[PDB]
Amino acid sequence: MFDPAEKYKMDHRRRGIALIFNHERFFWHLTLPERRGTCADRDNLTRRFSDLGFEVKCFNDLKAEELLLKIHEVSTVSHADADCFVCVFLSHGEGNHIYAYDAKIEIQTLTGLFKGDKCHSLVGKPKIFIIQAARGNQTNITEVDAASVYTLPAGADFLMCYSVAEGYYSHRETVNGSWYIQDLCEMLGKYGSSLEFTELLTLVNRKVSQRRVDFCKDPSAIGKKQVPCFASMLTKKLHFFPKSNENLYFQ
Amino acid sequence: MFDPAEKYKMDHRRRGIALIFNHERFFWHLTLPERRGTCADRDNLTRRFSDLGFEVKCFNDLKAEELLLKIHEVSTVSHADADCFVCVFLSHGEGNHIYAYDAKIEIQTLTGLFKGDKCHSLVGKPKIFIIQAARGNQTNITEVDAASVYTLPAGADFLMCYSVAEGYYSHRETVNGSWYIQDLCEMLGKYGSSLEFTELLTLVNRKVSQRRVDFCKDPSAIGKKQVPCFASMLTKKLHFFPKSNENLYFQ
Ligand SMILES: Oc1cc(F)ccc1CNc1ncccc1-c1ncccn1
Ligand SMILES: [Cl-]
Repeated sequence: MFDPAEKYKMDHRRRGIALIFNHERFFWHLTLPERRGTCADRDNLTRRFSDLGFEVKCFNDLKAEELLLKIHEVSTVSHADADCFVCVFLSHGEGNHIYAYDAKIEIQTLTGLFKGDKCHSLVGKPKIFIIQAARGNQTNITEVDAASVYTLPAGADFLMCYSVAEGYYSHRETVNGSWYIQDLCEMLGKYGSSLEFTELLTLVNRKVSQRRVDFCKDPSAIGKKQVPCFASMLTKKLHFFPKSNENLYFQ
Repeated sequence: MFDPAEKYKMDHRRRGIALIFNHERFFWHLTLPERRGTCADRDNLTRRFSDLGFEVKCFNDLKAEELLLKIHEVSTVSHADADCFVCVFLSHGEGNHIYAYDAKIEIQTLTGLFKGDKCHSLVGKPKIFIIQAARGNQTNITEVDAASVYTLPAGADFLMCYSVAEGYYSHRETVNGSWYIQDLCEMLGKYGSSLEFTELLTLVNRKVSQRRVDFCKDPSAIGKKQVPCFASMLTKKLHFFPKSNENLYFQ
């Protein structure tokens, strides 16, 4: 009875929650530069995930304590009537660490809260982490950062999506926002509601990798290409088809 | 002329090379156990990749010099008349290392040889690595290894495929071979010639993650689940549709 075109069950009452931790400025003593244009990324994401049925919850420049509280809160609430869970980090990072305002947090400890045992209402549901994070360098300019965050996998039914891979560079425009996020959001607009999600992330790889870096205004920025990637532990096709809401309570 | 359904051009004269480095025994002083059943994996892969058009080239228990010579030989030959490239490692590993007979080799230097820069004939063509490699723990017995090899990316148009992710366990049967290779090879047999390759890898993720580990002949092997993963830096849909070989030279 085995089906090679098996899809994730996406006919629950509500889509689910999409967390966005949005980090613009950092504690003085971390010496990490401003991320001017992250707020465009946050707004763009907030719109595209809204249009796909997500309850979007944005958080700006949380300290480590505040951030762990808010995520663990979400991890221990019930997602029984939800299709999936999405968690976005827009910040700096190093290795297996994302930066809150004041200190680094081990990514595995954030993903671990949503692993089958610890969050039962999400077992066998897709759990999607999108990570725009690289290393701080130390009107619309393009600022460029060296890939620093490891392209980590997680557990069954996770999809880890990374702006940039080892040996490549993450770009952010100070008004329009991150290359990766612009292209993710553009692909969500056009094909979010129809395409399989990894089919879509593959378009984002193309879009981003095709952005030319030969005739940059800054000479140093030349030849600093950006290739994103995703690490999939998904077990089925993932679609975000419009939800049948006609005469239904979805709040 | 952006196309959401764009597929890698797979209409070259030949499919390409599939390298299989198969490692059963190791130099005494490494203190690594034999990998009984890796020869089933090597024969199963040889058959499935043959049946998809690949010129399959197997190498057994090469030392680091021999292995580097053979992979450098293949990387500087012309693949201009080829759709793609497949390289498989069946060995032990640690971090970003795979084990040859006598020493560990950095995986970045192997994947580095086929990067657009260094292997022009393969630029914009899929380069596919498959890695059955865990920590050597030390009739048909099921031996279980701890995940050890990093699920790292490898640059534009690379697909890195891993038997097991951080904090899960890799299984090998001494006669039937590795769970991951069995399930991969089953899905290649049935759907290799029709399905997009990442859809296929998603079926392998389901098949392996569903294998029960609750009533094992070893008590200590109980609860040691296996979740594979793949890191995709591909920019298009990858298909291995049968090639039209009627009155055509494909050698
Ligand atoms: O992916 C994994 C698989 C495992 F079995 C165990 C641990 C990890 C996570 N580590 C990494 N993953 C991807 C790229 C680099 C690293 C990396 N690089 C250096 C140090 C630590 N991690
Ligand atoms: Cl064929």
